[PDB]
Amino acid sequence: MEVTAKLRGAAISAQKVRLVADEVRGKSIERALDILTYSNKKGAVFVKKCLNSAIANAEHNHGLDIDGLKVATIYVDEGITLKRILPRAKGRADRISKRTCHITIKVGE
RNA sequence: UCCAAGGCUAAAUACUCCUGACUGACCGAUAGUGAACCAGUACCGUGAGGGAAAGGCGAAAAGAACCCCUGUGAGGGGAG
Repeated sequence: MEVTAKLRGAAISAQKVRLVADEVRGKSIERALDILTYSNKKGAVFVKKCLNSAIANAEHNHGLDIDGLKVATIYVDEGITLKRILPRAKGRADRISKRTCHITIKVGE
């Protein structure tokens, strides 16, 4: 069976998190945790948090053997964007989008 | 045909800030008032003035006790 965890609302771009998600998609739980704990990217702490929560759900709610799990699916979607104003020169203003991301991870044997 | 250089005179006529009742081949949230919502507000302007956006869980809050991951965070998964 497939055990899910969701991390709706990470304060980071989905583009910046998809690079991290592409390197753990399909890996075993142990290898994925190694990649995430030694990544230099900020998206990896979010992905590691969501993955650890999914593994905890699989151990606790579903009673699965953690040693045989793997990151069966993972995808990052775009969340709600905060809109801000950045002043520029000559009295002009640009809109700034502070993007967020939703991280969905599904572990499975 | 009528008697200025004295004064008056209701009704039938005009209108709606409003009160009551009732109606609509009027609108239904970019519409209908600018304004269904804490709106002439926020915001802009020295000022006169200009002037927004923004409604809906469910029949009933019964609005998720408790457990788990997490930083007693967010967010989620079970349970209900």
